[PDB]
Amino acid sequence: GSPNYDKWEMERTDITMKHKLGGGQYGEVYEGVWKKYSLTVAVKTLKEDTMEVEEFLKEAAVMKEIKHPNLVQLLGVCTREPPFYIIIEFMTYGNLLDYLRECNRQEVSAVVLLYMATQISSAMEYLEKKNFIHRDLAARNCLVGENHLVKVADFGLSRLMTGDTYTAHAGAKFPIKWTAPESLAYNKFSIKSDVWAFGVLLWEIATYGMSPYPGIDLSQVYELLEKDYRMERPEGCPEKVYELMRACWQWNPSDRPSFAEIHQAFETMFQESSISDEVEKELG
Ligand SMILES: Cc1ccc(C(=O)Nc2ccc(CN3CCN(CCO)CC3)c(C(F)(F)F)c2)cc1C#Cc1cnc(C(N)=O)n1C
Repeated sequence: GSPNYDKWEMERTDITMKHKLGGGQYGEVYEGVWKKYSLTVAVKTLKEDTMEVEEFLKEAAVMKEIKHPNLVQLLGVCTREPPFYIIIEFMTYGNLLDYLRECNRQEVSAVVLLYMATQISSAMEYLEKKNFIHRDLAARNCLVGENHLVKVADFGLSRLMTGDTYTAHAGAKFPIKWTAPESLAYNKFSIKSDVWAFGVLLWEIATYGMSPYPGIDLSQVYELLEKDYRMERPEGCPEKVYELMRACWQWNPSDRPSFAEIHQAFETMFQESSISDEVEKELG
């Protein structure tokens, strides 16, 4: 309506900033409130101060293109002057890994685990359709809201998480146990390497958040996969889910299913499971 208008830019002072979320392990992300709309939000900030600026602007540019119920949805940014903000709606229960690790398993039952897998595969089919590559798909990068809503996110954690999730590899930091063989060896990433990660993410969901490849040194992971060793089916994981899991972990990326195929398979399984569940609960 005026020369300097940008439909994504918000006024920083519209937001009340509160506490840092995730103890620093998720970088500079704060809880906030968009006062005018009575909406609790999460806010990522750069905070002045030279040097990370390009990747912050790239993240904002990417998020302006992503609109899907199971992917985080940009509400606004402040990128005219520092501190920069990227703002999305707050998701009540935080990241999926800690959610699985702290949940009430009578509440988060097999049918809910399938619902969450289904939602994640929906988000990935959307990204695949748009030709985007996630590059770090894992439970720690998924978010949980009310009624077991899941949204895929990305917190650029390689630089931020401490401990052994990420370790030095090809000069950067890789989550070795989520990383496709072609990505570890040849540094090639694609939607098929995301598919491989999705398989590991399915194993996280099935085990309620166990760390992958239990008791195996990160240094032996590539050699094992090369011999065709794969993680075993976790207790209680249905056979059909383990089969999809195994397809995601085919050595040759072109041999992995597409997210369109995966999502179709989950929707089927979830609908099957939902029926069987309404029936069994309808006893009493
Ligand atoms: C404030 C905030 C800002 C940004 C994001 C965010 O997820 N950014 C993002 C950036 C890029 C991409 C896609 N690319 C990945 C890299 N790729 C590299 C290139 O291969 C390109 C494709 C995606 C994706 F994956 F979802 F689409 C998300 C999350 C939050 C949050 C939050 C929040 C909500 N509730 C809570 C809570 N309770 O504590 N918190 C913490």
